[PDB]
Amino acid sequence: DQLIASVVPELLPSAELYEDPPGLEPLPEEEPLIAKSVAKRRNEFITVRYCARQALSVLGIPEVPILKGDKGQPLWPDGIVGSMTHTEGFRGAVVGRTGEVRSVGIDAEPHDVLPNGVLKSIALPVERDELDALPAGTHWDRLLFCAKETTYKAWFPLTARWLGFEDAHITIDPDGTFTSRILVDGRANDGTVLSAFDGRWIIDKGLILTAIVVPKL
Ligand SMILES: CN(C)CCNCc1[nH]c(=S)nc(O)c1Cc1ccc(Cl)cc1
Ligand SMILES: [Mn+2]
Ligand SMILES: [Mn+2]
Repeated sequence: DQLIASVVPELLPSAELYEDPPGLEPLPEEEPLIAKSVAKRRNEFITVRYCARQALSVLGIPEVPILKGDKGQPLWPDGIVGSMTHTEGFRGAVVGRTGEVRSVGIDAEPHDVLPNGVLKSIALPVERDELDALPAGTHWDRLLFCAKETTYKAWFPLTARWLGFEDAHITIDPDGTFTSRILVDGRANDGTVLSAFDGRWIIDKGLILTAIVVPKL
């Protein structure tokens, strides 16, 4: 039933909530990150971290703040990788151990057409042709944008570098999989080279969820 659980391996616990339940709070160390934020932002931040802490508890990790790094990236405990996402109708998190996976990224979007002008900004010309050839009945433009955001989220923890929308070519398969081919230097922080990712996608509850797990070497 859960969207994230449907697109990541069993080894990576996940948790998701479709509403902001009443009474949640950030941990004291997290409060400065949203002290001057509007209610919508405070709620997505608090609810997604409740989900992340639930998934971390399944790995045996007790309650811990999840702060943000210089490029907005969540800062996980030592030996943990993870990803978080929030959109209207969805808050979710997924975590894993570094001995079991290299990286994970997820992104949730509403299953709707992209806003005017966004596809032109994010898609390579060949991607635009590819999407037009896919079967009718799915918002392929929104799925491409979702998959590209998941691509940067899986990439950043391994490279500490920017990955623009024009820096990767995503190919969507109607069967619930996609591939991301990196078009820039793929040197990773540990000296390895990243060239391509394998992704999974699902559409349910009016939402698109994309996920990439970069597997153990
Ligand atoms: C602000 N929220 C909505 C998140 C969206 N932005 C994040 C973002 N988007 C794209 S397209 N590519 C990326 O690599 C990054 C992360 C990043 C930022 C800056 C640097 Cl320098 C390095 C990595
Ligand atoms: Mn969000
Ligand atoms: Mn998104």
